[PDB]
Amino acid sequence: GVPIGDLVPRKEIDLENLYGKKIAIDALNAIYQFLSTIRQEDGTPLMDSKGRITSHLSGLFYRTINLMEAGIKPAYVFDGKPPEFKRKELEKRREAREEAELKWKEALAKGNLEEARKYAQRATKVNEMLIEDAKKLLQLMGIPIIQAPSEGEAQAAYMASKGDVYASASQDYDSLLFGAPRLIRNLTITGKRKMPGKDVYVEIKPELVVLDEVLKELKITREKLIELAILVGTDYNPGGVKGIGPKKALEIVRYSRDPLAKFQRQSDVDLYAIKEFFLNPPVTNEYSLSWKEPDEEGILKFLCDEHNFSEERVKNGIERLKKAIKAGRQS
Amino acid sequence: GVPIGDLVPRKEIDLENLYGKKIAIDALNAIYQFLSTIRQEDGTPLMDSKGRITSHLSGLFYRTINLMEAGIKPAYVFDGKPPEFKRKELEKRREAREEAELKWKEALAKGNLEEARKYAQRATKVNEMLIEDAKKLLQLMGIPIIQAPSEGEAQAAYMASKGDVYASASQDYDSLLFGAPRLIRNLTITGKRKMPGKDVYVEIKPELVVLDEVLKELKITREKLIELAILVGTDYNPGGVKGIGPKKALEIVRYSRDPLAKFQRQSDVDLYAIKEFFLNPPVTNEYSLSWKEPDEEGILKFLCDEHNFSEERVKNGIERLKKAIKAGRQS
Repeated sequence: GVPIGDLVPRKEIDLENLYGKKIAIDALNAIYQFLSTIRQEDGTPLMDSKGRITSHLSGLFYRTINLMEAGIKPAYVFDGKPPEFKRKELEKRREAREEAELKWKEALAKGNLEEARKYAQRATKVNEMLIEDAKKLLQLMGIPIIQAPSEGEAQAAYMASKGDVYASASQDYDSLLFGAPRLIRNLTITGKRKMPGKDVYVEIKPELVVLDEVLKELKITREKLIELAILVGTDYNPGGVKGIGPKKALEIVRYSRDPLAKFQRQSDVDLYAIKEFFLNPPVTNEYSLSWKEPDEEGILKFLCDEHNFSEERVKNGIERLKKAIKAGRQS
Repeated sequence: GVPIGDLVPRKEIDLENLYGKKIAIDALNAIYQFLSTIRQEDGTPLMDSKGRITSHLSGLFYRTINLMEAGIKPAYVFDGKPPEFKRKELEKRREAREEAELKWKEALAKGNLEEARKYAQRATKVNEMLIEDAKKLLQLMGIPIIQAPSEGEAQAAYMASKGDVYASASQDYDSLLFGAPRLIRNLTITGKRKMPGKDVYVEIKPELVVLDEVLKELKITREKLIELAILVGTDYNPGGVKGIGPKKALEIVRYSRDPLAKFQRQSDVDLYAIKEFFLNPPVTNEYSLSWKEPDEEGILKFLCDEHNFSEERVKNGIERLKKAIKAGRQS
């Protein structure tokens, strides 16, 4: 996402005023919030006996369930073929003999000394397998799992720009750029918000960002909110125009009609291409939200006979979501 | 340096419980936290009319007077030389044709982000500019300078064990490594909580981190605490031994007898040399701490005549300065 965090206004909330609300949750984010938070007391990410990591499974599973126990209903939006926003230069920047596979598979980094999500995200290291166990587990889990044409946050946004949910959920403010009315942050890591942290966002208690208040208290019109964010830098140009920061961009945008204009030559990717994208994102309208329930054996196999989850808790864990899915009254 | 924030426990005192207290502020970390928070409203860093930055001068100035209005009496330890064992001088990091470093100024500090810190907080031989303009301001305003053979926080640690100082101050934890019995954080930015965000390490009120309590809780003891930080990554070994992070490193430390040994292998840039240095630092002590009386107009000369400061704000500042200093100053 984009660093325009210090500029967008926020409210509070408790996981009581999400009672009964449909919420679109961008999965890869949710998966990277767990890869960080769900660790061993011995500081390392949960892994299954044969080595591979397991936290985005131990997360996704107990966390959508405790939400659903709170009464929220979630649907995870899945990325499509990511837009690939950079220059041409080699026609097909294909299989560029650089280190594939042994980048993040053995990504030293989740033993966290840094944030190499930024390794996966350049031209390779298909960690699509991480998402593959996640749509897979979500399906037995019962969960609505919307798939999207281009980037997850935008269909997560569109679903909100057409009454299907009350919000997008991600720790990123990229849905405000694709028009999300609401963006609620802190769902996958809401907790006992009290004395220390990872980096503690002290009220790790959900926050409600509203595109109305973000647009009135900083008086810019939505496609200028894109402009600012392009200049500061998006994941489609990871530094922005050399030297501008949130508030200087807040002006350049703010008054000068058509601000991208002055840069582009001042070196980067062709800044107009990206905007267009945040205005007009590729969006699927074909998705059904809830329909079916948890294949427990199918689950004890994937989580214990396959990933050595304790048979024990996930037996008495599917249970809690069965409490949760099957029981929303009728009406 | 020393990412071990989350382990090291800290009580939250009130600035008001520091009057009468001497505190050795490590100067280059205050230079960098001021060059961080002392922004012009538009975004850009406060600049003198010939383009050069002076956030470091405003902060260095008005903070140490606004520190004395509460009554603490501070002295600013300055760095001496390096050690620098890193990147292998011959090839990487010999200080020869240092690019006149544009991406410290332009792209980096204007640009809101201290990736830039690298090229002076982590090596005093590129933009020295800063600790020389501060050595002037500090001596003309009669606040003590303690030069010191190499590392500033080590010095500020010696000064606190040997009771000349209540405690070191800095945001980095490197003085606990170096022996400092007490550490006080957030001094250089003690401020208005209520304003959504600023920049900080934890959050805007002075907390006190005590080496007694950090060792008692971590059930290890200093030469171990030092082995910890070496695993995680201190500044002379910037990305530690890959894949081991504080919590792991705490155990590794706690269990074994010679942690460096295993990784002194590949992962080499001498894990034993950094050990000695956190135990045996070059500390000086020909220093004299007298808070004298300030160069009334001479001050007014360099900040106003020569650095384009305002008259009556500075004038008020020089007024405040004096009233505040004779009252702490004894013999």
